[PDB]
Amino acid sequence: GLVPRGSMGFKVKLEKRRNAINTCLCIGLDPDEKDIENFMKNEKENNYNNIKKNLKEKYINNVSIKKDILLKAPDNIIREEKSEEFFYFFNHFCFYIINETNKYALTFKMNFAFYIPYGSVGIDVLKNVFDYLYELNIPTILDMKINDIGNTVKNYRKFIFEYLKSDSCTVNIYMGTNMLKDICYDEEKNKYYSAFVLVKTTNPDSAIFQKNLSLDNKQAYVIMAQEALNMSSYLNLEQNNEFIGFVVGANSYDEMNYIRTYFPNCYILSPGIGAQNGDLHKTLTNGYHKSYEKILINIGRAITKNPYPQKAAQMYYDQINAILKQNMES
Amino acid sequence: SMGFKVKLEKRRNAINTCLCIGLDPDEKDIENFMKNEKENNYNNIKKNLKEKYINNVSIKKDILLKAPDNIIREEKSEEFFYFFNHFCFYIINETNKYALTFKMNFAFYIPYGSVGIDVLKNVFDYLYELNIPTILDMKINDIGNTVKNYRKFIFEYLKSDSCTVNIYMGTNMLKDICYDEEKNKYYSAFVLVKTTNPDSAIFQKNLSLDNKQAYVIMAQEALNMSSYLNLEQNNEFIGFVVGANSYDEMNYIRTYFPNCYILSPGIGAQNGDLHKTLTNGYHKSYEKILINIGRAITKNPYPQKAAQMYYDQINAILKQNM
Ligand SMILES: *c1cc(=O)[nH]c(=O)n1[C@@H]1O[C@H](COP(=O)(O)O)[C@@H](O)[C@H]1F
Ligand SMILES: *c1cc(=O)[nH]c(=O)n1[C@@H]1O[C@H](COP(=O)(O)O)[C@@H](O)[C@H]1F
Repeated sequence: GLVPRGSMGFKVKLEKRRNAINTCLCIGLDPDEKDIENFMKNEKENNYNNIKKNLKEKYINNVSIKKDILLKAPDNIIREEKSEEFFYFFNHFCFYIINETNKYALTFKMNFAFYIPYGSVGIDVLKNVFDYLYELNIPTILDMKINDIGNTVKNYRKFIFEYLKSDSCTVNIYMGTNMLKDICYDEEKNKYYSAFVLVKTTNPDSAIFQKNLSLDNKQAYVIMAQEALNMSSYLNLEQNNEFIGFVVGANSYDEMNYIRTYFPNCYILSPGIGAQNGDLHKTLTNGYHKSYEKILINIGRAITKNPYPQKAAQMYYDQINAILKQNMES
Repeated sequence: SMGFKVKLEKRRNAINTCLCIGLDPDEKDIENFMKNEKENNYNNIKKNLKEKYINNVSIKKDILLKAPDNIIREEKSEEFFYFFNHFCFYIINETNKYALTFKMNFAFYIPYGSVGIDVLKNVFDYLYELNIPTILDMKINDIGNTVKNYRKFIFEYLKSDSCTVNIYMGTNMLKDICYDEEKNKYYSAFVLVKTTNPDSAIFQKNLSLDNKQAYVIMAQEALNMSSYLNLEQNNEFIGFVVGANSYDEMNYIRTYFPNCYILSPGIGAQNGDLHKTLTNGYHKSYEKILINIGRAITKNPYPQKAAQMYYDQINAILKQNM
């Protein structure tokens, strides 16, 4: 009755992990230039304490790109591999956050935008991060808010689900839901994949289209949620242990309440806690489901920019779990 | 330092078209080029190697400069890189004299990992050297802090002139895409208004605000944000993606926003009507109606001739409209 790592649908992988660690913390890994630069500076000041810990972890030997470089001594990188120094410290920063925080994470979400601005080098890092998370068996989300015509988006499907072997991604369906047939499904291989579509976002002006536009007294975010679930049903996702879920911001309390009320069993991904100042108690309460994996609370910068990310993660894990307990003991 | 508005106008004066050539090479296109080049003694690669501009690409130039016979024996790990990059150079070399702009869709450059991003960088370098105005089509959207990374990638790293953006999340994101307050830099973008996919009506037309369809609302907000940012005073603009199969919308947008910049994909592979699109979207400054053609050029076995006939037809249609 046992399924091996990598050989099950995302719904099953999330449920198993949720049973294991009893939380809905989603850790965001969005390293910026200052993060990387700082990591390098700190490691140089402390004889690379964290990099040396990274290098003892067994699965570093199972990443795809430039292991030859990643496994070098840090002082050899600095002295002998100058053109690889950035790749090295960027990738080791990522492994460091993962190693420090993974025991608290239901899922990691990596936002593509942070991995592209230096050109190809960050995509090598991103591939290694995904290979590493696959080896640890931690559920993954690639946050890329993708959108195009079907013929174009199948390239993103290949990158996200074949190359990175991601469990899921985020999608903006404003163009249409028909794009989902080329993202959540591969007709050639007959494989199904999971996604979170944008419903209500955290940016301060998100109401401008998501709540102002309507059809017959239903606001755009409700229509968009319904259309996404209609497409999920058509594609048979949940019967293949995948899903289409919703991104609903952690500062959008009324919309979280409406979505959980009107779509009782939907999967919700909620960014906005920490750096963006959303209210965790209100968000988790309004979006609560007794299957906690259906209300992922994403926290990025408030963990990754803390000097002690393991402790920051534990603190959020504990805060979330205390609110989960309040709801279980309602 | 020209500004995209100025780049477009000056190039329009030199080549007298509004053809925008799409460069979206897929795996089959690359494999076909490789196969064909092998069978025809690398005729096009050899032509590529004679062009001056190749000497100015940033990434792995020495690889790109090697003879194909040598690449396949002594740099085999670089074989895909080499043929992918050379396909792009071949298309650009064969068609550039007919292009007001080139538009590269990011999705085609990512699915193999980092390797395609090096190709994409070299492509922007090559176009920059040819001083051809550029668009990165990536339909970006996120919160402000996140999209700054796309501003850097697109406008600092690639040095693109412009990009496409999806503002459904909100318009304020444009402040962190089309503007860099630190450096006092301004950049141009086209925002999604009416798209070519067959179910595009579902949100763009069927949603409304006080009896105006969503696409009109979105277009107006994009121009509102352009005004706020003072783009046009800095020789830049926010414009509209309007499908070349969306005649009513193109008609309405050109009527209601008389001086707007439109990018129109959908001719060729997606069936759109060239005469109707150019007519409904027409402006005397015809750089304001970019007609994008991707696959109908790149998947044509005779791409110079395909580009030539779109150039010629656009020019006949432009004269009809005056
Ligand atoms: C995406 C959608 C949205 O509505 N908000 C939002 O922030 N995003 C992305 O989510 C995370 C937030 O991380 P943080 O904890 O550091 O604020 C980023 O990846 C952002 F791009
Ligand atoms: C983007 C928006 C849109 O409405 N339609 C559309 O096709 N796109 C992108 O535009 C071009 C079309 O190229 P084609 O000439 O090969 O059809 C592609 O880059 C597509 F992604």
